[PDB]
Amino acid sequence: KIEEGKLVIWINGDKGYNGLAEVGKKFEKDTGIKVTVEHPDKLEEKFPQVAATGDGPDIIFWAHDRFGGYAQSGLLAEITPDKAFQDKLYPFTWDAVRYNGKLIAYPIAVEALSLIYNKDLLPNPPKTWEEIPALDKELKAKGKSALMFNLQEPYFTWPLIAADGGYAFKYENGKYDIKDVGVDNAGAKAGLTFLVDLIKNKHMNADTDYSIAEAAFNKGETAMTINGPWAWSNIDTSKVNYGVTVLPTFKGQPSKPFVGVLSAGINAASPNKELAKEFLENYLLTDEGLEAVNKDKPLGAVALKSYEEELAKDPRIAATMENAQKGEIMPNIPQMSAFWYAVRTAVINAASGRQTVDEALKDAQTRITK
Repeated sequence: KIEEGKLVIWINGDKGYNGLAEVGKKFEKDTGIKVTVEHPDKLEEKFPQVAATGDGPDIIFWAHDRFGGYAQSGLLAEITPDKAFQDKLYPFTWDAVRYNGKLIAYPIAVEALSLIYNKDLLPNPPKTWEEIPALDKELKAKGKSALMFNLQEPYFTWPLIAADGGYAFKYENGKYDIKDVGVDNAGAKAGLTFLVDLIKNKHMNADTDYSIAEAAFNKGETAMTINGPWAWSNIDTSKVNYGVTVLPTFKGQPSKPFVGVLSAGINAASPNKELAKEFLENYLLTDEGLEAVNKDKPLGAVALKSYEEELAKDPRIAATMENAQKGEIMPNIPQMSAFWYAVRTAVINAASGRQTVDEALKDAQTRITK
């Protein structure tokens, strides 16, 4: 068991693997090479294990952030799309699949948080974070609040914290400078301070989590929420007349949500790399390939410019892409684990009064660059 003359692909069960299996039938038609799609349990855990022994699938699909650790252990083949193929995708997407200068995967789909609002409570969404407090006082007059989102996890608060200058790790060449951390600058300080002021001025509760904000928006109790494409199906059900738009600016700067990129990487151990690259570049990364997959399960915004332009007729998808273009690609390096825990702590601490903003961030900065 170690491939040879066929293709085996691994993709999560929550994706359009039936559509991907259909691109595969088309490939098997003009080639005779059979493609096999599977969606094993915790495949992102299983991958590292089987690949380390020269086993596993030829190709694996997962968010880009996980690819950094895989690449580190030499589990992924270096890819070499030519200039021409490269120009078919949004430039920023190639930055997500670079591991110390080397291209280690093809970008497929893009995901980023967006501002979700209730069209019945709010005519036009606010363009600015600075105007939320005032809006909240007007909505409170009717027993409604302006905004509710998950305050517990930094993934959700980062857009605001980063807006005016924060960043996880300085990136400038397909490479991340791990001693250039941006959680303690004035930028991040301005952002967290604004957030803290929201909670103390009672425009927001420090204990709002994922579940609470979600139920609140879905019950029409709050005018806005911050969430991703995975949340749409729940709102639909709710029967709320919602819109998806660009996040608000802060100090005139765009909010900077982290961007996750659904990526396809080739097993360094596969004997079929040429077959993989041909399947990927000429079957899958085409309007017809993305379409067959999308038909099975939506991909959200896609990296292929041509198909994205078709998809963007859905204003929710257009907004997703817009936010993503203004966001921060999530670093694929191992030091990112330090960032999660540190920044998680800094925010809960500053929010609960347990520490000041200056203190909370100084500490987090310290634990990351430690």
